[PDB]
Amino acid sequence: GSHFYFLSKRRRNLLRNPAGEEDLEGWSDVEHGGDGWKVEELPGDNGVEFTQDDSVKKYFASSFEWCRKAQVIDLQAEGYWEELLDTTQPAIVVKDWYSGRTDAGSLYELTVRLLSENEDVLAEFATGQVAVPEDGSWMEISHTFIDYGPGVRFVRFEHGGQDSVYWKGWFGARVTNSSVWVEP
Ligand SMILES: CC(=O)N[C@@H]1[C@@H](O)[C@H](O[C@@H]2O[C@H](CO)[C@@H](O)[C@H](O)[C@H]2NC(C)=O)[C@@H](CO)O[C@@H]1O
Repeated sequence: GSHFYFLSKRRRNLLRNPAGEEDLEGWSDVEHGGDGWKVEELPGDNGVEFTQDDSVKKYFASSFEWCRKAQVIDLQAEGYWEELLDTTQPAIVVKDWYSGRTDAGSLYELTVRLLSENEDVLAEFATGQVAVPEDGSWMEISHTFIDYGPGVRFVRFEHGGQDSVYWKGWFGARVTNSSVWVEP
């Protein structure tokens, strides 16, 4: 069938700037609720250690009203041709890491869609409003989209956070180490 090969050589995070090294570049539809997003260094203020990819240095901190950002991944531009997406329908894997501070609560949300050439929603993974753990530990969201049918051409990845105390500043969910990949 193989194939496996074409997908193994293309296999890479397809999100640009998953951690904040490039500030907010690569992110579109940025919604700066309250004092907006801010990139901060890894251990944050009343934040726990990220023990997991030592190579991740930073995270995006949300504020006192929803902060949302998104990325649309053009699968053809990343090397996946039409027939391969319509026919094989390879696994599209989507992860995010989020956390909260210890002196204040926060909420987190993620939605990811598989879209067609013309923005038709073929598939969707949604968490709804999530309570971020109060103790400050890091949480992994993971989803694998398979058997999604033909037509998938983009992945739209979107996440957000805000605080739960309505505080001037950056007390909302923190997000980092985001990824989407096509897996063999
Ligand atoms: C959005 C805004 O203007 N929020 C205010 C809060 O920030 C205030 O609460 C206070 O916020 C800070 C962090 O921003 C703390 O360091 C501080 O302890 C805190 N104070 C209190 C009494 O809770 C707020 C309170 O008066 O007023 C706005 O809600």
